[PDB]
Parts: sequence; C-alpha cells; structure tokens
Amino acid sequence: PNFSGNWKIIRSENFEELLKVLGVNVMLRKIAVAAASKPAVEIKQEGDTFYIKTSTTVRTTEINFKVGEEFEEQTVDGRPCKSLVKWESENKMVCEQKLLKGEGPKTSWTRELTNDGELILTMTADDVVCTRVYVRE
Repeated sequence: PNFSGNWKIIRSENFEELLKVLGVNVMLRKIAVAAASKPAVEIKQEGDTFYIKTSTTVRTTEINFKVGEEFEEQTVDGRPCKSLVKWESENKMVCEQKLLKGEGPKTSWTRELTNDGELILTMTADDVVCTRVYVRE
C-alpha cells in the first residue's frame, strides 16, 4: 500500500502508438521505445507527497508532487505542462495534464498499486491508452 521502492518494468503496451499520437518522429519513436524498455524507476512516498524518478539513457524525469496540489512537469514527449494528481481510489492516483503553452492531444497518466504487489502505469494521449506494468526489484 506503499508506492515507495525501486521498480522494474515487465510489460508495456501501445507505448509506440502513444508517441505516434504525440507527433514524435518515426526514428525518435524507435529510440524512445528502446530506451523506455529498460527504465530505472525510483519512488519515494511520504503520505500524500511523492517523488518519482524515471531514468533511461536518453531521458530522465524527476517529479515531486503532493496529491491535490498542482505542479509542473512534462508530457512524455517533453512538453511543459501543469499537472494535478488526485486519488481515484485507495491505491490509484490519476493525473490530468494541461499544456502550459500551445495545443496538442489531451494527456494524462495514472499509477495504481495492485493488492498483489504490482504497479500499473497508464498513459493516455487522446484515444490511445498505454499500459506499463512494473514489479519491485
């Protein structure tokens, strides 16, 4: 019931499709998929306060947020955005993103801790739903 820990990915669906919707060019798409196939995920949870570090060779994101309070981060393709995380349920948080500048597909992400010990990351861009599953390492 604690998101804290080091996570390793075991499954990933539609990540490429997601990037395609976001306008990422064909080659970057392949580079991204490759890099994102073996990310290092570190999460530290203190009550409603979170620290999530996702590292890959070509891109590392570090976000700090408190459930319920807006913060700034970036969409998966690097566009700055305003995010707000809320609890959809006891083990699931949902984040709605708003581009700071310009227009683009509506994006969001959700992270859910399953009762049997796994972490499901869901990322969406318009109608595309990307599902990534992690287990503790």
